Amino acid sequence: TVYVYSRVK
Repeated sequence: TVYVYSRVK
């Protein structure tokens, strides 16, 4: 996903 991959940051 998008938001799921942005949470890492």
